[PDB]
Amino acid sequence: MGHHHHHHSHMNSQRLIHIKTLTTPNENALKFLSTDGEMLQTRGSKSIVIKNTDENLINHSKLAQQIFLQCPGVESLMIGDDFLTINKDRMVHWNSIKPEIIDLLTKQLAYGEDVISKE
Repeated sequence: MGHHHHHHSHMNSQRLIHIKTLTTPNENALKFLSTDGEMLQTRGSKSIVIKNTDENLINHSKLAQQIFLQCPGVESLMIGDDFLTINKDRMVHWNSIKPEIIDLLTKQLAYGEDVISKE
């Protein structure tokens, strides 16, 4: 008996985290996957769909609050392990949505290693 296992966070000299975004066969959904240093949600969790109507889920994720605030066209999110699937209305284009969300993802991964204080 003696739980002594521990893990420490990253104190780096790299103030930017490269964020990947892959195109899907879907028309209003786009996949943003973290590939550089940090990731959104720890592996072994579920893909949580955060809706603009389901405010309790938004309140859990400061990132979600920033996405719905700065990108008003976003209908819902899906928080995967490594990725985040942004769903928007077809009137609003990714020209405005993507660069803002790349920035917000880099900020979030600089504050905390997990996107959401786990449910």
